[PDB]
Amino acid sequence: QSMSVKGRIYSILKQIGSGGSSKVFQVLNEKKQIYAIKYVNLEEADNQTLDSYRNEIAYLNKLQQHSDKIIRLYDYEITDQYIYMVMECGNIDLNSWLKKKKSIDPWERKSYWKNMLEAVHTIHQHGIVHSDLKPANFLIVDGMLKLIDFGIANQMTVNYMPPEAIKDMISPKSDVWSLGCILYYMTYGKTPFQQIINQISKLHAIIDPNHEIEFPDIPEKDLQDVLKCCLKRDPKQRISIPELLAHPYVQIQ
Ligand SMILES: CN(C)C(=O)c1ccc(Nc2cc3c(cn2)cc(-c2cnco2)n3C(=O)OC(C)(C)C)c(Cl)c1
Repeated sequence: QSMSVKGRIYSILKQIGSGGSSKVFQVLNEKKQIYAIKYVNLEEADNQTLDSYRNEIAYLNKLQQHSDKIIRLYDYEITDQYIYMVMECGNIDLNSWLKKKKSIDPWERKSYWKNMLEAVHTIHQHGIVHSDLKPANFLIVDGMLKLIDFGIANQMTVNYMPPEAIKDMISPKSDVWSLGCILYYMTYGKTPFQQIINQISKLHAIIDPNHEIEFPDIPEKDLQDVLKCCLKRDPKQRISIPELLAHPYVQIQ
């Protein structure tokens, strides 16, 4: 099986994953270099959906020059029938990696955490709030974490959902909470509310101040401060990304 993107021929090795409308493959160019190709069928796509797809591609393209913590998009082919996106190949998504890895190295965690802040910080600088941050969004590329999507594409788990989202029934700070849950998972092996199976009661716990989130004593006092600061229910009281970037946990070994 083979495909053509802007004149260049790509041999398919395997399908990495498949969404609703789209499919991602592990491919090879004529010089036997590896890439990931996102193929999106546009036959059933409506105007709003087409525009949201065009918008994420635009941002992914502009944000290339601003941060290397954003997945590389080398080429793309857009017609009325499909989209082909030529990207760099990552080893594994952070979610699938965390499911396999029971115990995480404190150095790896610090490194991945700084990467996530850099990627999320970049999208904020451009006025984008992902609003749906998850481990899955992040890709391990040569021991570096890279942000895969910006949330704009999505809508074509609730364990990472901020309280202000459920209470409103969203700002840079909504992403802070979600990142804080990713780090809480990377620290305690569980998300702050994983323990609640009933999805109704879970949402109640996320918005309830009487529900005190546990922060068991860990040898990294700075990491525990990061977690307490990120998981503040009041967005006004919650720490910011530029602040998190100067925190001793990020900046000191
Ligand atoms: C069990 N899983 C799936 C793995 O072990 C595994 C995960 C990721 C991989 N690499 C990869 C995935 C990629 C990209 C580059 N490289 C680019 C994207 C992408 C899609 N929209 C924007 O960007 N993308 C993506 O959506 O991937 C999934 C579907 C896994 C999130 C590989 Cl080879 C294996």
